[PDB]
Amino acid sequence: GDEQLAELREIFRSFDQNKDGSLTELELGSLLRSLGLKPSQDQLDTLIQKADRNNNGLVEFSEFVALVEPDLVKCPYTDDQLKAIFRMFDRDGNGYITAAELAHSMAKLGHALTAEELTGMIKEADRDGDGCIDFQEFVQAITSAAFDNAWG
Ligand SMILES: [Ca+2]
Ligand SMILES: [Ca+2]
Ligand SMILES: [Ca+2]
Ligand SMILES: [Ca+2]
Repeated sequence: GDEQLAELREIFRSFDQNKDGSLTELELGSLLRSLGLKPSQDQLDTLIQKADRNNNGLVEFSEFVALVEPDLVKCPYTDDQLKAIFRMFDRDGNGYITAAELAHSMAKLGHALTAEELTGMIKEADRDGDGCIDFQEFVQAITSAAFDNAWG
């Protein structure tokens, strides 16, 4: 049921004093205390480490629902469509999106990124740490971000 999703995002925005869309250490601990859970800085942190998939440092609604109900955060597209888009991005078609390909693509997209913005897009979407982005990390990234724009 998506009404469950709705109530969860409402609780989120309530405990998100900053309304930036991401929960911090203090807000996560305060929510968990609101539900009557004594969180140790250790628990609070292990939790953050279990959810922060983009390594941002803050827990976003997608990460929250991913720690809680893994398959509730569901992809809005299909693997064939996302494969077409990943082909659009990986121009050399080697199966990996380099920072060069990502920058050239975002340039075609009129998004004049900076070295720091591209580093963040890689540091956020790259999981296996090779510096590029394969199709699995690509789908992870777009599904985590699409789910955020749907419920934020
Ligand atoms: Ca926050
Ligand atoms: Ca995060
Ligand atoms: Ca490439
Ligand atoms: Ca990678």
